[PDB]
Amino acid sequence: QLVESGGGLVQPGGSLTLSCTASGFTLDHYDIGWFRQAPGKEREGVSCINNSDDDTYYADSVKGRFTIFMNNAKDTVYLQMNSLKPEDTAIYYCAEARGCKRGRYEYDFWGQGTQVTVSS
Repeated sequence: QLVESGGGLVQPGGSLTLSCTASGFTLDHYDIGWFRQAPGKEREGVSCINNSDDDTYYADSVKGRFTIFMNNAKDTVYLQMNSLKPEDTAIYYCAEARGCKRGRYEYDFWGQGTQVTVSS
């Protein structure tokens, strides 16, 4: 049971910080993935934090621009998005992604996600 926020309208080159929260409940016991679904495109994995092996994964398209992390609270998983591009325009969702396994499509999405729009 995860809840996304932090979306909005941003100019190309700009920055947003998304959040994924389970409200006091501690997420550091789970592996969490960020996903997005853009218009005309299929659902895609963006980033994943592996809390069992203390590791992080990124799609080739966002490498070096996006960072996934938690703070001390440990109840929220953040997605820092830098140098945003139009191709990043999408609804962003989080979900449990055990082991951040790269070849999986089906996840349990309980959130409404949060919309990110990148335009001039």
